[PDB]
Amino acid sequence: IVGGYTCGANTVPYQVSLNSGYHFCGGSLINSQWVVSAAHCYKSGIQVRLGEDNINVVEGNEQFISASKSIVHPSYNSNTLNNDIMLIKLKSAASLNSRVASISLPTSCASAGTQCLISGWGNTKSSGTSYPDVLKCLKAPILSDSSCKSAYPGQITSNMFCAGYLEGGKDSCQGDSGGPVVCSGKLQGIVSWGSGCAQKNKPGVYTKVCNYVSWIKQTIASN
Ligand SMILES: N[C@H]1CC[C@H](O)CC1
Ligand SMILES: [Ca+2]
Repeated sequence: IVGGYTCGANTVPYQVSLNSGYHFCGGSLINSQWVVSAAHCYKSGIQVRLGEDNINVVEGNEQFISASKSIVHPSYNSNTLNNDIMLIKLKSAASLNSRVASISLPTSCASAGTQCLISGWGNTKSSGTSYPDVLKCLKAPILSDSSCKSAYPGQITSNMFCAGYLEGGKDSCQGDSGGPVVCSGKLQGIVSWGSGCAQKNKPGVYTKVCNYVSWIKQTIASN
């Protein structure tokens, strides 16, 4: 997260870190056994880390649970990043509490102008490289489809939305991939892609989660 703030320990209780020897992606806990992340975060050997603040220190509220199964969206295209969504099932159910909690799926799509919370352990610099170890947060509005398409000609599908600031300076970045965009207590987005981070007229692009609720529910119900 570039131009954000320190969230505070366990204040984003649905935020997970995906770990394969190291943090490589964010995710969102949507029930005791399932995490939603980005399809481009797919790899084998995933351990889901819940209750994290400092990802380099065991602080006492963590639950480390290995993934039993990953399900990338059937229509995910890695070139265009269309349908950039995946589900990860935990080998055992997480113990839910105030610091480890699921986030609600949307019942309807959020509109341009809606304020959201974006979070993650990604790069905090737009030019250099500095990785924080505590969770960073950014409050950011959803942008109009028209401004999103104008920022990224030929690249924005019906399964994507822009959020952030056209002036630059505040954005998600490398390492935030797969993490949450939550608006009014609903998971509306997944950190997906962008051109650099926090660059003028290049806001972050996010997977439009409301399009996938039926797929998520049915997949969970049979897996
Ligand atoms: N704003 C996006 C966040 C994820 C990334 O890998 C590229 C920039
Ligand atoms: Ca920790």
